[PDB]
Amino acid sequence: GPLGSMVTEQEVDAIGQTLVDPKQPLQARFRALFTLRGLGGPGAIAWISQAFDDDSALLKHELAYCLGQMQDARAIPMLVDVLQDTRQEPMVRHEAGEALGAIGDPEVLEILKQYSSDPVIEVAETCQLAVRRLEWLQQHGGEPAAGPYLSVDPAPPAEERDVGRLREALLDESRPLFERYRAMFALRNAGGEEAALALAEGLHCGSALFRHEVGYVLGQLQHEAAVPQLAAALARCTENPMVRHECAEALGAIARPACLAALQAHADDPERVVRESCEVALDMYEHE
Ligand SMILES: [Fe+3]
Ligand SMILES: [Fe+3]
Ligand SMILES: [O-]
Repeated sequence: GPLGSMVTEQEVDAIGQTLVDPKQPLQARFRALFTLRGLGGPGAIAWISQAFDDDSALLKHELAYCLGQMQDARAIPMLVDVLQDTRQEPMVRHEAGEALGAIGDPEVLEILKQYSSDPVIEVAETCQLAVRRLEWLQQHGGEPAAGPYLSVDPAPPAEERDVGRLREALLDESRPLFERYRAMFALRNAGGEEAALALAEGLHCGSALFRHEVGYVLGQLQHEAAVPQLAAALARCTENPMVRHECAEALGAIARPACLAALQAHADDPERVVRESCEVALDMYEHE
């Protein structure tokens, strides 16, 4: 019928009002956000965009992640404003850069090349990878064939199928970051213990951005073999908060007993992004 489309706009607005309200608990705001991500459309994009001046760097970066995954060019202007705003935390600017790559519209290429030399290393590296992803999409005629995960990833998976050979490529500090990412995604897609353990060695590698991506794909894979390395990374008080957050969230996704102790122990960390990631990860441990 003709009313479903009116009712849906009513529901987007109700949900958006929850997301933008700083008095709602984080978990309720995340539930709103991920619902808007799925619903899509211009109303949803506008509500998501409104929350970019929240105090939570965790929430703000998830806004950007969602805009990227939605692959709707209507988001580009806001994502550009976030990437260029030097008062935004590195992880929020990184997530906006990445999201510009995820949308796959090559109108953003000049801005991404510009921010490829940003003085914030996480931002620079993100944009370098985003440019490589856009150049790959141009060369291959569009997105890679659908893989086992529904996410829009920052690189397409490597062709190499041998887990050992993939591990070597992952851990080789002399290879360009995009090629290492391709190996990372091919390991995730291979799945299983050997791949989980190869990935987990990436938590002891050089770039912060790289180590957070390893955390993310270990949370996607949900293999318990990664737990001790994830927990160890989370426990590093000198580690980049972006990496600690991603490892907390991965622990929440895996949801085994050894994950609980780690997440509980850092629920009161001094780093807000770490506390908040544990808060959401502990809820996930709940529902699993
Ligand atoms: Fe990120
Ligand atoms: Fe993140
Ligand atoms: O992130």
